[PDB]
Amino acid sequence: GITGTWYNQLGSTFIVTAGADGALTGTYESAVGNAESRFVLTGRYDSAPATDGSGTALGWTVAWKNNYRNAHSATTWSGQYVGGAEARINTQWLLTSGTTEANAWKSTLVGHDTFTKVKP
Amino acid sequence: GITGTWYNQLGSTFIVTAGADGALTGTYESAVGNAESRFVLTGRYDSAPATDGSGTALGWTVAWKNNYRNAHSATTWSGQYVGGAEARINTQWLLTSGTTEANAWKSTLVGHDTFTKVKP
Amino acid sequence: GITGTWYNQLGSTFIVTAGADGALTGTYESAVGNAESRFVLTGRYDSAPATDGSGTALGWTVAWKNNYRNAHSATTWSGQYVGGAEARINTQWLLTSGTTEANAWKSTLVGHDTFTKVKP
Amino acid sequence: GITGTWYNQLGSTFIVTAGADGALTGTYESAVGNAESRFVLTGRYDSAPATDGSGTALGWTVAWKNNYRNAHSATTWSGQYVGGAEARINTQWLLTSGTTEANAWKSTLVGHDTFTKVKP
Ligand SMILES: [Cl-]
Ligand SMILES: [Cl-]
Ligand SMILES: [Cl-]
Ligand SMILES: [Cl-]
Repeated sequence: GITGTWYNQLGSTFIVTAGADGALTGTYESAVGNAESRFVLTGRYDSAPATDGSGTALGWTVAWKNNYRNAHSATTWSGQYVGGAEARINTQWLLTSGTTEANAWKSTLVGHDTFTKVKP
Repeated sequence: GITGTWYNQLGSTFIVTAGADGALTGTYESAVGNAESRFVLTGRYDSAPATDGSGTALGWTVAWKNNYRNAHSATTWSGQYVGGAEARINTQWLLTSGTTEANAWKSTLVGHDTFTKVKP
Repeated sequence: GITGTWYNQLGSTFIVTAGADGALTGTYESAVGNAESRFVLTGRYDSAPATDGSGTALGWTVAWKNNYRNAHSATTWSGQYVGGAEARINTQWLLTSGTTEANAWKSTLVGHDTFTKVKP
Repeated sequence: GITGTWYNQLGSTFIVTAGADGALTGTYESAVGNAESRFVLTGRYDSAPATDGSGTALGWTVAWKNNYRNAHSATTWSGQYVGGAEARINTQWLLTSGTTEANAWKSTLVGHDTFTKVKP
């Protein structure tokens, strides 16, 4: 249920393959339709989730370096997949930039993204 | 500078290899000296960081499933590596458990870890 | 624009007064229509926000103790008010429980709430 | 045990009064010894905590507006007080700036502070 394409509510999209034993691998495109905005992502998921209706825990990282861009930063998304009609991956994220020590206190942004199988 | 073993301040340790083009791969052991507490981790880092003194952005995920344990949960660490004498990886983390929809609001813990090359 | 009643998307509601010089005071009801679920809240807001279209920064705390309940915990909401038609207070929150030292690492939940002037 | 002066590990300090029924009121000084860096804070704490060794949950907000400064932003600290020799208030914080809608995704920084009764 995880393998495939997902869209957040703001114009990003990623493509992921969920390996049989817990690997996540794919590509994150921060601006739909812009190939210069595609970055590697890698992560993990629970490959034997509960069968009681609960979601499937997962996480992934994108370091914002590709051939076109280096933001000197990385985002991690932590969340759960919820299957069915209206499947979704509900996440909260942390975006850390490399900083000097004086600026470390402002290194890390927090937010949330809801991913769906259809565009907003 | 990232490749190798790191210890948080509370008794965990991980081992990571930083690939030339941004891959992080390794193992996270949640309780030092307990092999049943070793889990796969995967992530990304900025493989061309700034040279102005700033840290190197990175992130990784551990899904808490191995042959001995399934917590139906995953932690992502987001942070930066700071090299030199007293090298450290300073992070903030998100731990999401798979939940029912009614319990989703309590799915995700937040915290921080400081990793060093020597044990606390 | 802040003074008044707000509803999150999940069944809570609060009532706030925004004082002229930055005070927030009011009541948070975690379950709409249940008076046993009303708790004091107090906080602050920027009483001279930018006039360029940007939101108004604010935050508040509820300690989850009233005459009916003590969860030994407190939530802080940090966010911004955005006025107009479809006014909203967009927030992220931290819920810390009192814990033993051994359990401190799991003391704090994170999430988000969007408040509107009309019920979901 | 909460009433009094506390210092984070980076050069801030605040002064708080813990009211008998859960109020926190005081002043936060972001740069020790600089009176232009003093801002109102208000919050809540659990005024009947557990007696089993667990910490006392609390939170507070500072909106970063005073007579000298307006950063158009507010920080909330969520945490717990732990008494005894080496008393501490262990916190995680969210700092939200007022932003345009386009920039909302980058509105909120996250971090942590440990407060002690003695300066670092
Ligand atoms: Cl796999
Ligand atoms: Cl690589
Ligand atoms: Cl006021
Ligand atoms: Cl009081």
